[PDB]
Amino acid sequence: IDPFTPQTLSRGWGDQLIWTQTYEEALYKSKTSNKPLMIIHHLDECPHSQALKKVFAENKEIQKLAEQFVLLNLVYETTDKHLSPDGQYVPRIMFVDPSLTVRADITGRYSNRLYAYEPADTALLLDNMKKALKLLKTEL
Amino acid sequence: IDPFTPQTLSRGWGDQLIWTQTYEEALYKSKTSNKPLMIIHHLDECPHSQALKKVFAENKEIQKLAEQFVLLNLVYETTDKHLSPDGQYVPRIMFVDPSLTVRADITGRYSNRLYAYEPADTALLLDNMKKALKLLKTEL
Repeated sequence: IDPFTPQTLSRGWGDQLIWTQTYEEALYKSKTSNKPLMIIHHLDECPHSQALKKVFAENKEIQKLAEQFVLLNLVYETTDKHLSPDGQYVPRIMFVDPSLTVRADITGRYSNRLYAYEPADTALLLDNMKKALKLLKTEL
Repeated sequence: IDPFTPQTLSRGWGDQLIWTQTYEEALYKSKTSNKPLMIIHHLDECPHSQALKKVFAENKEIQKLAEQFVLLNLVYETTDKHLSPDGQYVPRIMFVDPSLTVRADITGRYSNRLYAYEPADTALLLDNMKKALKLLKTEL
């Protein structure tokens, strides 16, 4: 019944983390865990990214989630217009329901905020992620 | 034809590495690259492993391969007597062909040395690994 050894054997799944590449791979690594998949599709050609990357270093919350989840880096035409409708821009913090389904339509409280990726919007960014990895239904 | 940017973008695959678990997963991650699979099955209950673990820290060669390949940690009955015949002991540095086949029968020059895992046998250990990740045939 009850567990044992109050100390996580493996210490930390993403104890180190890695530079993942290609969507599928990202999907599989998560698939093996049968858990929600988080993948921040980003690039650097657009100073825009450099914006989030700023507070990103201080927003320990972001990391905590970026390190314990999946990561993707794609700066070349590949995301077929079938994988994401308006997801044509850069800031594309996408998520995938347990079934490995890219539920990009996953919003939060103020769906009107997660549109203007402000240098300090980490609030919604974090809530969303924190919300994406949180189920709400199972039997109902 | 020729490549580009003399600086590997990813700057490293297992740049950070991770504490993998369960055979399958090991095969999974390896298969994603369709390359030879290296998995050092070990435990710590037996002071034996502690031996290799000694020079292991200095034998940069071992690491170099342990970091750029697969890793497995199993200290509980699981390796069915079908996965490895005499592989019942501890020092079980197993390998898997690109087809994800656990070719445990992979020996080296002195097949009589890799039997007595000496505190300094790293010589064969390294040669073997270095040899396991090296093909010899394709068309013939």
